[PDB]
Formats: sequence, structure tokens, C-alpha cells
Amino acid sequence: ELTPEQRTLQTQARELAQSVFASTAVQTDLTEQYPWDNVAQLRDAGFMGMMLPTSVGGRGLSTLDTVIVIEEMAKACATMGRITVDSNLGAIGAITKYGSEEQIKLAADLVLAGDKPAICISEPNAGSAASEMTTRADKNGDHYILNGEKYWITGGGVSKLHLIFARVFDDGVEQGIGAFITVLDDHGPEGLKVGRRLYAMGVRGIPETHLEFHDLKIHKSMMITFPDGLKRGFAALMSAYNAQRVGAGAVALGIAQCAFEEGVAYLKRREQFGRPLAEFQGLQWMVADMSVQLEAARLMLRSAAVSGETFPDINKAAQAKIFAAETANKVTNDALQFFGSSGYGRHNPMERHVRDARMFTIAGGTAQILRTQVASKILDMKLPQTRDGY
Amino acid sequence: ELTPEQRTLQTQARELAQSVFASTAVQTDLTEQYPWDNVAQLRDAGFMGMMLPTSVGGRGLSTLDTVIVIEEMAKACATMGRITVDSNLGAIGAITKYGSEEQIKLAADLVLAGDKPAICISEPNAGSAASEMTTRADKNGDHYILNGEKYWITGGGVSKLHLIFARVFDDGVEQGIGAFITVLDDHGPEGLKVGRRLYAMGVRGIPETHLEFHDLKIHKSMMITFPDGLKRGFAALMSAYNAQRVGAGAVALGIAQCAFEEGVAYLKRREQFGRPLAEFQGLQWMVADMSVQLEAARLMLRSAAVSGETFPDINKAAQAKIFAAETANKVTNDALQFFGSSGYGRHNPMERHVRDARMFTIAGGTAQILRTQVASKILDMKLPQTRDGYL
Amino acid sequence: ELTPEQRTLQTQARELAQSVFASTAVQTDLTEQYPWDNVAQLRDAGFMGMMLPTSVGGRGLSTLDTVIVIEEMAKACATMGRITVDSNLGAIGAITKYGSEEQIKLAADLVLAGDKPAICISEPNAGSAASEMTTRADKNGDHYILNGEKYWITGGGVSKLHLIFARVFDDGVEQGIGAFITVLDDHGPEGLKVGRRLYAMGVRGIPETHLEFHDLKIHKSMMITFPDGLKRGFAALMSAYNAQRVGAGAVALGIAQCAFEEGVAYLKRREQFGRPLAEFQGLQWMVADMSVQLEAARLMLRSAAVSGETFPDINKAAQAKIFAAETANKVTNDALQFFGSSGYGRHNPMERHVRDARMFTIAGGTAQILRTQVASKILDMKLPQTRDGYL
Amino acid sequence: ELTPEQRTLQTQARELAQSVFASTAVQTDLTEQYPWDNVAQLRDAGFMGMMLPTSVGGRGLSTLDTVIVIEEMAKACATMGRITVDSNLGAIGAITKYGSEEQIKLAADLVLAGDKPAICISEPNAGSAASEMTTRADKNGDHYILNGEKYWITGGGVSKLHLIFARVFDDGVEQGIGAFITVLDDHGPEGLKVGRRLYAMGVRGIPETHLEFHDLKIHKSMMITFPDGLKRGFAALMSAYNAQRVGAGAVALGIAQCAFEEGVAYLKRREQFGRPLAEFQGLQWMVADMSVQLEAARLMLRSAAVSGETFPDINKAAQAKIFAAETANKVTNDALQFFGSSGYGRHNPMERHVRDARMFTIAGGTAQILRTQVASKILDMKLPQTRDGY
Ligand SMILES: Cc1cc2nc3c(=O)[nH]c(=O)nc-3n(C[C@H](O)[C@H](O)[C@H](O)COP(=O)(O)OP(=O)(O)OC[C@H]3O[C@@H](n4cnc5c(N)ncnc54)[C@H](O)[C@@H]3O)c2cc1C
Ligand SMILES: Cc1cc2nc3c(=O)[nH]c(=O)nc-3n(C[C@H](O)[C@H](O)[C@H](O)COP(=O)(O)OP(=O)(O)OC[C@H]3O[C@@H](n4cnc5c(N)ncnc54)[C@H](O)[C@@H]3O)c2cc1C
Ligand SMILES: Cc1cc2nc3c(=O)[nH]c(=O)nc-3n(C[C@H](O)[C@H](O)[C@H](O)COP(=O)(O)OP(=O)(O)OC[C@H]3O[C@@H](n4cnc5c(N)ncnc54)[C@H](O)[C@@H]3O)c2cc1C
Ligand SMILES: Cc1cc2nc3c(=O)[nH]c(=O)nc-3n(C[C@H](O)[C@H](O)[C@H](O)COP(=O)(O)OP(=O)(O)OC[C@H]3O[C@@H](n4cnc5c(N)ncnc54)[C@H](O)[C@@H]3O)c2cc1C
Repeated sequence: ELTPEQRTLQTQARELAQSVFASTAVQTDLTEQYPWDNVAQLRDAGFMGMMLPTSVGGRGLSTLDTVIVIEEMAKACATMGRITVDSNLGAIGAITKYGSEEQIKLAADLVLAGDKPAICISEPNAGSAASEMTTRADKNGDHYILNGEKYWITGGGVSKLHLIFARVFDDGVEQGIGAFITVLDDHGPEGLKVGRRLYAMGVRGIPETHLEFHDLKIHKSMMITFPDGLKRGFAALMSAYNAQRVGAGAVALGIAQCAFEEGVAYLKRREQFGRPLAEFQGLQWMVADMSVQLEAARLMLRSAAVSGETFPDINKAAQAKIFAAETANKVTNDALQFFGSSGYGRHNPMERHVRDARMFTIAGGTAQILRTQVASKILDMKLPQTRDGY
Repeated sequence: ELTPEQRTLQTQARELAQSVFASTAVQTDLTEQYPWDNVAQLRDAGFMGMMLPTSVGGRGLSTLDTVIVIEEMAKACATMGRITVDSNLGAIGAITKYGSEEQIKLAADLVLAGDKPAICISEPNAGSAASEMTTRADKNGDHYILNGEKYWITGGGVSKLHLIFARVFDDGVEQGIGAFITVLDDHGPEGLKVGRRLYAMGVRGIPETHLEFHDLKIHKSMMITFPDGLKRGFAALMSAYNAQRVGAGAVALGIAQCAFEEGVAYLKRREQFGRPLAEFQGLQWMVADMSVQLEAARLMLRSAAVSGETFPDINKAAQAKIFAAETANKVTNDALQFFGSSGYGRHNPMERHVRDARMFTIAGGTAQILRTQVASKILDMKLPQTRDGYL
Repeated sequence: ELTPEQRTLQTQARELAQSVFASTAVQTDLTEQYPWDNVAQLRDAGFMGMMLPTSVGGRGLSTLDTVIVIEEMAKACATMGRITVDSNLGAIGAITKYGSEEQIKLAADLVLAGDKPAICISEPNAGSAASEMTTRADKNGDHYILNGEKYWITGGGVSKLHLIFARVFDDGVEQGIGAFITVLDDHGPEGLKVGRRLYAMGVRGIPETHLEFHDLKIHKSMMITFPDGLKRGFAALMSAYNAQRVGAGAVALGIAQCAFEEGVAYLKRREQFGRPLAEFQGLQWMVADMSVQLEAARLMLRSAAVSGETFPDINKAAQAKIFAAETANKVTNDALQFFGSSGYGRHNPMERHVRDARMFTIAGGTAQILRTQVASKILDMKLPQTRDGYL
Repeated sequence: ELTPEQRTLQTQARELAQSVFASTAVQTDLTEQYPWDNVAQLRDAGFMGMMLPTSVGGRGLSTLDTVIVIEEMAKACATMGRITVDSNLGAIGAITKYGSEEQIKLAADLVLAGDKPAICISEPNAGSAASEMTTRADKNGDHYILNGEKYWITGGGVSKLHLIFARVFDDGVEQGIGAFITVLDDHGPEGLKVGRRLYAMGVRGIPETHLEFHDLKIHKSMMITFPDGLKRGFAALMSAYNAQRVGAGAVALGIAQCAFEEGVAYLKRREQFGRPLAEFQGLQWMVADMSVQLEAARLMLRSAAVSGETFPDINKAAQAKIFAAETANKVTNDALQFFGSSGYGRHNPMERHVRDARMFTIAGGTAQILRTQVASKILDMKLPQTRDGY
């Protein structure tokens, strides 16, 4: 259960979400435009960069704290939910833990001022097999020259801070995969080019784009550097996604919780056969089932949030994300069902919840990849996926 | 299994669907516009009014014949699938079976000319409890005067032939629920007004609208009349809907079958970890599960199509529609999953398949109402839904 | 997560369960005999009456403490699991909280000496509708005279302490449902008769019996009495059952956890096609699914255990029991599947796990009745089940 | 739908099942003894060896015919269901199609006289990977000498006709896997030894045993011989199991149909809260769901039954068996649930239905193996399961 302090934080997040964000969710989905007005208020209320240390102007809060807040934001608007995830977990967490003092201040100043960082890993031919990426960074003096292409970049065209993963070469000699920090300004940098938008089924208020690097010049001071090498550093950087996974799970949970509350209210108001739909036992049991799965999902995510060291344990986070994301797909569809034909109408928000929830078994590591991860832990086995793995 | 003649019919439907309709499905979803040119080609290829008797210029085909055709159309475009349903089953079937010679000719001439009839039953405050409808038909001489409002009317603003269900009153005295034929054109009729469009999650190429009746005047020769009471006639009219349900189940099935085929093809061409996704056993079993459920759904629908007398048996139809629609929701979602992030992009058709499939556990009697229907048969009892049902 | 002290308690429970109980589970299922020697060891290790206050010789532990212990016992033997539930939660909790000093001492002395109390509520014609019970308690001076019949009484013929629920009448006038304490020994009491044994699919090591009352005479000092009415007291008594439900959910979970562990171990040692079954991705994902659901169930149960005041919150308890029991039915069946044909042989414990797990969606309030309970909370309304409930 | 002739056959099977077999099912499960009395009447009513050609005294009926009959038998008693499968499909089908005139008459005379043949393939270390079997047959003159061990032999100790699969060696040179016919008599043959009984969760009325061969001498005339070789013959012999799979599916379906009918009757008779349980919508929808899955299962099996040439198409049969067996596990458990605590009692038959149904996702090819088979057809791919398959 939550501490008094956590309850206060939850209430503050709920108040902003309900009083400001909830009434914007339809228009944000309709226009597919980044809600700058909401982001400013998310910032002003202290909900961006929450886990940044107080030494750089952060609140020094926990993963659990952010998950509590994320769920409240997502209940109002899926876009605001994901904005809250990206401005608190993931790239910013990786920079916070492995970044130089300089890199941390840069990233913190941007996030605390309202930037939602973009992480740039995935490519058209490199998804679940991320290490197959072709984006490369070639050494040139005290700089690295980046060439390549990413896609489905959440925040493409609106994010300023970018964390880019690239295969690193020193004078033609492959060093491994490294991460590079760059800042998209109204002016530069030269060679960081936003590409075409990938219009999506849901969470449409955040642009997802291709992203290209044409001789993008990055100083070595903006490469995340590791003493024991890049190959070990890249795995260390990946551990940041364990936190982002729990946050993403909390967005799916928030969407589902919203749909559930709306469906339950509708069952009590809507009448057929002379009585509220709530009086029909078949629907009552559907409500019960949604409630049970939602509670389990919340427990899985909050439990995962406090596991591990700096980041959630990889297997607890994987278990919770599988569960939350599948829960959200079932709950949003069944809540839509409570509305009947009105649920199929775009003038009601139920079909949007289904569209919004659907990405969470996919993005950031698919439910399938997560199942393999969980199995590798239970079976205490490496589970190589290549033809010659065994 | 299918007859030789049915295989030919299936292949001719597939031919039109794949050569003409498939390349239009994305744009139809984008524009949300009724695909008039496609409808002309559906008509010209002989796939509208197929069960109409040959005497009025129909092909005299069976329910099974139509569901075979519908699944092929729906594999190409969900909108063309539903158009094929409404122009072959439901309202047109009710008229074909219970209509007078004059009513059948009127309806046949319109459908064979390319009209997709609209059926007008549901109201904002009367959906599952269709018997609580407030749309009213008051006898006035040899006419009935209609007042009321329907909604989610498929074809609102593009359909010409309408079949409107209303509570019938004679001198204030309720007679039962009756069905009234009218034809919308640019001239009239007076008092038939197309209301607002209800924009939808999917199958966006047919407009769904509110529909208002303001002293709409219908002659008694355009009412479907039964020699012994509307109270048994309404039940008879709703049997024509057993046929519509199998057709709608076939649309859901076609959508899912398309998604399945696309998903399977993607697994074989897409590589990660140095090999096609098809080589992963977890995905192989997902593929097997989809195939098993698709096959079952297809059997359920065809079995229902040949059941009953004039129309499919109400309970076999309900069972098949439950099964097919739930199958489609699972298969379209799982096929989308095979595509990864690309599956979430609207530049691919997988997210549309999910949106399209989702209406079929809802329209024409929800999966919940169908479960109650099937239970009433198995338990062999009336299952009243009112508070005083058992008193 | 668990406290250091709770980890020690868990490990001590595991120690007893694995070193002593695990090797007896097969034989307990074969004989269907109450495992007296095992019960003595459960007692001597301090795992009976754990929530009893220290003043009467208990350990004063929490609900969470008990569910941690119960899951360990159930992993070894379902019978020892249920024995641990009944000797820590439910009847003994009702008495501990609402009993007089005299009643608590009587009950505490019996439990700490190794007695597993029986709770006596359900009747052949009154299960889910517990409020329709026909077992009757008629006031006669300072006594109540009990007449009636219970069944599926866990511990029938071996339990000494009984807590019997009966409809209370004073001069023919119904007062509500009340709870009455009695102790069965070889001497008496007169009119308490153990009826026939109901042989069961699983958890066969505790006898389940009919129980008859024939003018069973109970002094009013052995009735659980409430300062303001049985009509609120019965509701209070049934709150003690919220605790029993979490315990029973923990038994279901322990059974499933055991089956899971055995299944996983088998996959790693069993080879077909030249390699361990563990290397097949289809089975790897089955393993992942089981783990995810087990983890959720464990969280649900522990969350419920710390909810509420004296006893777990009725709705968190209902939710957790729904989840845990359904999880166990799926996990035990799927773990059995990992064994192939060996899993169907009674010389392996997998088929027993399925049989054992299956009671937990039924006993103490079925999964259906629990769904209604949870719905009543979410919808915040009474959900009467009678024909006239809404009139 | 069924033809008039098929309906008549169905009625005749139902009449025997209901008037004779149904009242025996509890005792057969309780004693775990082979019901000789029922078998005699199954024989006398013409329900054994139904697909044997009329030239050898059979009825020349179809796979669909047998599936219709099997379901009716299984509705009365799971044991009688499996007896009907084994005396009509499987080993007897393989002998009927690939056997010599001599082998066919032998097998037909035995089955028509009431023998339930035993097929002997599986071994402790050879299950899904059946070709890994170690039972061997070594050439010796005009005979073969068999040594090895099988298990889970359905009919061990009561079956007379045995069809044994063994790895064949000619003077030490491996020839492939072949099938051998032998007949267990009260006297011989020497070296055919019934082993220990494997007591089972359900379908307890048929003994499942280990089986051993100690220098079991079989004349070459009782080996099933193929002109194009054993390696191609063994695959041909396997095709017989496609028919047995559909029959086994019909047993699972029959068990489930029985449980469903009993559950529905109980909902109408049992009252709580002043009314029949049948009036509760939650249960009504459970009934509806069972009905839908049962109908689909029946269609899948009957459709599979008429597919293929001599035997059902391997993929249609695999699809139908997966479906029927999983359907039966869900339906029997939910029907048990309708009975409440009484359902858990062994004095009612509901817990037996669950135990009986459970074997059918396992025996004769597990649901997992069948999923791989179905996938291999959809993907048009061989799906090798060995480490070096790719
Ligand atoms: C809304 C959205 C936002 C995104 N935002 C970002 C972002 O900001 N930054 C970024 O870098 N990326 C982003 N992505 C990309 C996403 O994280 C990756 O694409 C993800 O890894 C999925 O990869 P993929 O699409 O190539 O799937 P694939 O790897 O091609 O997989 C396709 C299918 O095959 C399955 N599969 C793959 N491999 C295996 C295997 N060995 N066994 C079994 N099954 C298997 C998958 O589960 C999936 O079902 C985003 C994606 C979405 C949808
Ligand atoms: C895409 C689309 C096209 C349509 N086209 C047409 C058309 O052309 N002509 C026409 O007349 N109508 C049409 N409809 C309307 C549709 O057929 C009806 O609206 C349908 O009966 C559902 O009605 P409802 O939305 O009012 O649901 P409601 O009756 O309000 O029900 C809402 C929810 O409560 C449930 N429910 C209701 N009653 C009960 C009960 N007694 N027990 C348990 N659960 C219950 C429902 O299953 C549903 O989940 C269309 C609808 C859609 C979505
Ligand atoms: C192993 C075991 C041990 C037990 N130990 C004890 C014990 O020690 N003490 C004791 O008092 N009892 C005990 N019981 C009895 C058990 O708690 C009750 O019997 C239970 O309440 C179920 O009652 P029932 O079997 O009469 O079900 P019924 O009430 O007859 O219900 C039968 C079916 O109808 C459903 N149903 C009923 N009512 C409704 C409704 N309004 N809406 C929807 N569905 C509905 C039920 O969910 C169930 O599926 C035990 C039972 C078992 C199996
Ligand atoms: C009631 C009963 C009656 C029987 N009667 C007979 C009979 O009369 N004659 C006879 O010859 N045999 C008989 N058998 C044996 C049965 O047909 C075989 O044992 C069956 O092939 C299962 O093999 P197995 O137990 O060794 O499972 P295994 O092959 O060891 O498999 C164990 C588990 O791993 C899975 N598995 C295996 N391989 C793979 C893979 N590549 N990918 C994914 N998953 C996998 C399986 O699905 C299963 O879940 C009977 C069995 C039973 C239960």
C-alpha cells in the first residue's frame, strides 16, 4: 500500500490530470498534435525529471513515485502518460546513472525546462534484434561522425534532447555500440534530420518519426563513456529500459483504469429493459473480472518498481509489463463493449482507449521478447534465438 | 465441403475482390466515403440481390452462396463486405419472403440497380431492448403516419430503400411492431430526414447516421402485412435477421482471414536474429491457434447458413455469430502483433483490421444478447430481462 | 517484500514442509486418512493458532504471517495446507475477535493442543444462499436447542472444536443467524452426530462429512453474542471469513507453485529430439505465462492479507481468491502437460495437483459468488439474487 | 448435417449407450476393470470393426460413421468411447490398408469377435520423438526376433491383437522401423510379456501397461511389408493415426457433451435464493459458451472425418483434435462448477468427466506436437525440432 507522502503525490498528480489534462484528450487524439500547453503545466507542477538528484534541481523521487504519477496522467490522456514516462525514465535515467557531470547538467536543464527527451535505438531492420543496428559513429579527432537512420522515434520533431545508439568504429575498427547525446535546436545541429511521420493507431498526440544522421558531428564529451568498455556499457545502458518498461506499463494501466471507470459509470446510468445495465449479472461479472485484473496489474507494476538497484529488476519489470499491457488490451475492449454501438463511435472516448492501449505489447520490447526473457530466468538458461545458438 | 458451382462462385467473387476492391480499401477507410464505383461493379458482376427469385431478375441463390461471396468481399475491404451483406440479406430477405408482389418488385428493382437497403430498428434509447422502441406508426385511413428517430443506420444518406420498424397504433391502441417500406430520393419523401453522421472506429466507408421521421406518410400497401397479427409477424420479420447475422459473421471472418494471411506472409519474409520470424516456435503456435479458430468459425458460419427453413435457425446463427466475431477480434489483434511496430502504423492495414473487426460483437445484436438467446434455447426457457420477469 | 522476521518464519515453515510433510503427501492422498502425526508436528513447530494472542499462549502473528506459512505447507501437501488454514483462520479468528474470555480460552487450549476447528455453515439445500439455512437454534431458558444438518464439513469426525451457524428463534420469533460453540469428544455431546463421509476429487486427507444436530443443547455462554443484534453480528462473523479466503487462496497458490517447480525441473531434464524440452520456445512461453500469473496471485494474496482491520477487506479478499484459485487450476493443468503421458499417471504427483487445486473455486464461496461480491463493491450497490430483489 | 442413414446409426448407438453403458460408467471407473460385459454387447450391436470391408465380414462404414458412433459411446462411458476408437481406427485401419490378405483376416476375425487391438509404439524415452524408439527386431531366417519395451499400452492384458513398432535390423544392418502383428493368447506367444499397470488419472476402465518382448519370435508373414521400403512404409503406417486422432477427439467431445447435459439439467433442478440456478444470467452465459464451443468441436471433427483419402487429412485432423480436446477440458470443468460442492464429490460423475477428458491433449500426439504440425502446413515449412535443424 501507499505511504501518506505517496498518497499526497498521487492526489497532486490526479488533480492536475483531472482538472487540466482530461478535457484535452479528445482534441489531442483528433489533431495528432503535441499538446504544448499541457507539457508546460506538467513541468510547472514538478512532474518532469522527478528522479533527477536534488543537486541538479531534481526532486530525487523514486521509480515507484513516478509510476504512481504516470498512472494518474495516463488516466486523463495517453499522450500525457507517455510524455510523463519519457521525461522521467529511460534516456534520462541512463544519462543520470552513467553520464558525466556535464552530460547530466545538460540533460537535467532541458528536462526540468519541459523537454521530453527522445531515445533513438530502433531501425527498420533492427527491432527485437537491436544489436543488428546499422547506424554508425566513426571517430574523427575529438569528435564522432554519425551516419544512419532510426524510426518510430517518440518525440521526433518536438523533443530537444536525443540519446542516439550507434555502432562505433575507430578508424574502421568496430568498438561496439555506444550512446551519443545531441540537442535539436531551431538552428542546429547540422546533419540531425527529422524524417517522415509514422501516423499511428493510437497515442496520436506524440509525433513518431524517422530520424536521420548525415555526418552528424558529436564531440567525444557527449558520448557516454565507460571505463570497462562499450560492449559492457551497452548492456548497462539497456538496464535503463527496465525502468521505462514499468512506466510504460503504468500508462497502459492508466488507460485501462480510465476505460473501466467510464464503463462502470455508464452501466449505472444507461437503462434497457426498464433498468440500469448494472443490474445484469453477466455484465456484473465482466466488471468483477476487469477489477481483478486491474488490481493485479497495479500490484505487479508497483512491486516491479521497488525491485532491483538503480533500476527495476529486469525479470520483475518484464513480468509486470507483459501483465499490464495484456490486461489493458482486454479491459479497454470490454469497457468499450459496455457502451454498445456508442462505444464504436468516435464521439465517445472508448474506441480511442482501445487504440491507445494496443501499442504497449509492442513498443520498448514486445510481449514475446519479454516472455523469452522471463523464461530465461525461470529456466536459468541463456535462450539464444539464432539458428546456431545450440 | 463446397460444390463445384459454389467453388466457381467463390472464385468469381475472389476475382472481383482482389482485382478491383483490394486496392481501394485503404483509401475507403481514409475518406470514409461510400464507394459508389465499387458498388456499380459489385452490381454488374451479379453479387447484389443474389437470393432474389429469378422471376424478378435475381439469381435465386442460397444463404450459403451469399456467405461464400461475402467472405471474399470482406477479405478485400470490410466496407465492400458489409455492402454485400445488406444488399443480399436482412431487409431484402424480409421483403422477399413476407412481401407482396408489389413490394418485392419495388425492392428488387432497386437492389438489382445497385441500391444497398437500410434497415431501421435501433434507437438512441432502445437497442438491445428493441421492443421498447418509441418510433410510432399511427393508422390514418389507408395510411400510417410515422414519428420517431433511429440511429446507427448503415447507409444513412446513400441507401434508397428503407425498411423501418415502428410500434403500430390504431386509434391509440397498440397493435404490435410493424415494418414499413419507403424509398429516399432527392424529391422526398416528406418527413424522412437523415440525421447526423456517427463517425466510427472502423468500417468507415459506409455512413452510419441518425434518421428522423416527422409525420412520414406510408400507404398500407407499403407495410409488410401478416394474415394473423403483428405480434407473430414481428417475430417472423426478425427471423430474416438470422440470415443477416451469418452474413455479418462472414464479414468478421473475412477481415480476420485477410489479417491472418498478411501476418503469415510477413513472418516468412521478415528476419530478426539472422532468420525469418517463421522459424520461432512461439509464433508458429500463434499461427496454429489462429488457423484452428478460423477453420472452426468458417464451419460454424456455413453450418448456420444451411440451417433453418427460409432463414438460418436463430440459435445456430447466434452461436456462429458469437464465435466468428470473437475469433476475428483475437485473430486481427494477434496478426497485428506479428508486424511489431509496423503493425501499429496506419501505413499498414493491420490496425485497420482490428478497428474494422471490432464492430461485429456489437451490431445486429451484441455478443451478450446473443449469449442470452443461445442460453434460452439450451435451457429451453424464456429469459425475461425485466425486473419483474419472474413474477 | 517480506521482513527479515517473515523470511525466517517462511524458511522455518518450508523446513518442516519439505523435511517432514512432502514425503507423506502421496500416501495421504491414497489413504484419505487424517495425518495425525503430521498434525502433532505442525503443532509442536508452532504453526497452529499463530494469531492467538500471547496472553492465551499464542504467538500473536498477523494474517500475512499465516498466509506465508500456509503457502509453504501447501507446496508440500494440500491436506497440510488446509489444516494450516483451519487451525489459524476462520472459525478460530471469529472466536478470537468476538468471543468472550471463556470462549477464547476453550478454543485456544484446543487449537494449541493440535485441534483443527470445524466451521459448520453449509447445508445440502443452502450453499451460496447461506441465509436460507434451515439449521435452527431455539431458545430454551439459558440454553439454545439446535436441530438441523450441515454437510461438506471439513474435519468431520476428527475436529473437536465446532462453530455452528444456525437461525436463532426466541419463542418462535426469528432473531437472525448466530454462531454456537461445541466440542466433540468420545463422551458427547448428546445430539451432535457425524454423518456420512463425502469422498472428494482431491485434498483427500481431510474427511468432509455430513453433520446432524438432534436437540443439541448449547448454553448461552457458548453462543457468540453481540451487544446490538445478530443481524449485524452475522455480518461481523462472516468478516472473519475474509481471512479464511486469503488462506485458502494461499493453499491453491502453494499447490500451483509446487506443480510449477516440478514442471520446470522436468523440462530441463527430459529430452526429446536430442535436447531438453526446456529448449523449445513454445514451452518456454508456457513457463513464462505461469510465472507471471503465479507472481500476480502471490501479490494479490499478500496485499489482501494486510488489508482491512481485524480481518482482510472483504473485496480485496474476494478478488485475490478469485485470482489465486483460477491461476492454480490453469497452472496445475499446464504443469501436468509438461510431463506428457507420465503426467497422467498416478505414480506421479501432477494429476493429484490438478485434483487438489480444483476445490478452491468452489469451497468457502464459489468464484461466481465472489464475482458478484466484487461487482457489488465496484458498482456500489446491493445485488439481490432473489426474483423480487428489485421490487 | 447428418444423412437419414447416419441419423439411424446415431440413434442405434445412442440407444445401446444409454440403455446399457451409461449405468456402468461409475463402477467401471471405481473398479478400474475392463467391462467385458459391455464389450460383448458393443460387438453384438455391430460397433466393432465397422470400417472393415464387407468381404471380410465388416460393415464397410466410413470414418464419419465411426465418429458419430464413438461420440454416443463416450457420452455414456469414456472407457466405452476409447474401446470403440481402438476397435475401429488406428492399428486396425493400418492393417486394413497395408496388410496382406492373411493379416487382414486374422485382425478382422479377432476384432469382429470382440477384440480391442493394442497399438504398441511409445516407450519411456520415446514419445513425441517416436523415431527414437529402441525396441528392435532382428532377422533370423523367415522370422524376426523382437526385444524391447513399450509403455502406456491401452489394452495391455486384455487386448489380443497387438501391432508392434520396432527398429528393424538385418544381420546387424538397420532397415528402418517396421510393424509386427502378434496375438496374445492364454498360452502364448513366448516372450510377449505384459508388464506393470500404469494407474491413470482417468479413463480407468482400460488397463494401460508396460509391455516387453523377450526374444519374441514373429514370422515374416506377420510383418507388414512394403514394396518401396520400410522408411516410406513407416510414414504410411503413421497416416493411420490421423483417423484415430479424430476418433479420440470424438471421445473427448462425448465426455464434454455428457458433462454439459448433466450440468444443464442440474441448473434447472437445483434452486438457491428461491429459484432455479438456470435463472442466473452469469450461469446462462457460461452455458451459452459451452454450447458454442461444443458445436464448433463437433463440426471440426466431422469435417476432418470426411477429409483426405483413406484417412483424414493430417492437418484437418490435427486442428480438430487440438480443438476438441481443449474444448473438453474447459467444458467438463465448467459443468462441474454448476454442481458446486457436489461437483467435487466422487458420488457424482462430474469429477470423473474432468479426469477422463484430461488425457486427450496428451495421448496419440500432444496438443503441442499438433500445433507444430498445423503450423508446418500454414507456413509451408518443415519445422525440424533438433538443435541443428536449420
Ligand atoms: C508507439 C511506438 C513508439 C516507439 N518509440 C520508440 C522510441 O522512441 N525509440 C526507439 O528506439 N524505438 C521505438 N519504437 C520501436 C520499438 O521499440 C521496436 O520496434 C520494438 O523492438 C519492436 O521491434 P520491431 O517492430 O522491429 O519488431 P520485430 O523485431 O520485427 O518483431 C516482429 C514480431 O516478431 C516477434 N519476434 C521477434 N523476434 C522474436 C523471437 N526471437 N521469438 C519470438 N518472437 C519474436 C515480435 O514479438 C513481433 O511480434 C516504438 C514503437 C512503437 C510502436
Ligand atoms: C457499426 C454499427 C452499425 C449498425 N447498423 C445498424 C442498422 O443498420 N440498423 C439498425 O437498426 N441498427 C444498427 N446498429 C445498432 C445496433 O444493432 C444496436 O444498437 C444494438 O442492438 C446494440 O444496441 P445498443 O448500442 O443500444 O446497446 P445497449 O442495449 O445500450 O447495450 C449496451 C451494453 O449493455 C449490454 N446489455 C444490454 N442489455 C443487456 C441484458 N439484458 N443483459 C446483459 N447485457 C446487456 C449490451 O450487450 C451492451 O454491452 C448498428 C451499430 C453499429 C455499431
Ligand atoms: C472441499 C470442500 C470443503 C468444504 N468445507 C466446508 C466447511 O468446512 N464448512 C462449511 O460450512 N462448508 C464447507 N463447504 C461447502 C461450501 O462452502 C459451500 O457448499 C459453497 O457455498 C457452495 O455451495 P453449494 O455447493 O451448495 O453451491 P450452490 O449454491 O448450490 O451453487 C451451485 C452453482 O450455482 C452457482 N450459483 C449459485 N448461486 C448463484 C447466483 N446467485 N448467481 C450465479 N451463480 C450462482 C454457484 O457458483 C455454483 O456454480 C466445503 C465444500 C468443499 C467443496
Ligand atoms: C491415456 C494414454 C494412453 C496411451 N496409449 C498408448 C497406446 O495405446 N500405444 C502407444 O504406443 N502409446 C500410448 N500412449 C503414449 C502417448 O501416445 C505418447 O506418450 C505421447 O506421444 C506423449 O509422449 P510423451 O509422454 O513421451 O511426451 P514427451 O514427448 O516427453 O513430451 C513432454 C512434453 O513436452 C512437449 N514436447 C515434446 N516435444 C516437443 C517439441 N519439439 N516442441 C514443443 N513441445 C514439445 C510435449 O507436448 C509434452 O507437453 C498413451 C498415453 C496416454 C496418456
